[PDB]
Amino acid sequence: GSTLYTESRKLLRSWHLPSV
Repeated sequence: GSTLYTESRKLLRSWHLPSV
């Protein structure tokens, strides 16, 4: 669910730290 999906995106996108 987006609600939780979006939150996860923030966390996930957090790791992606290195956009390299």
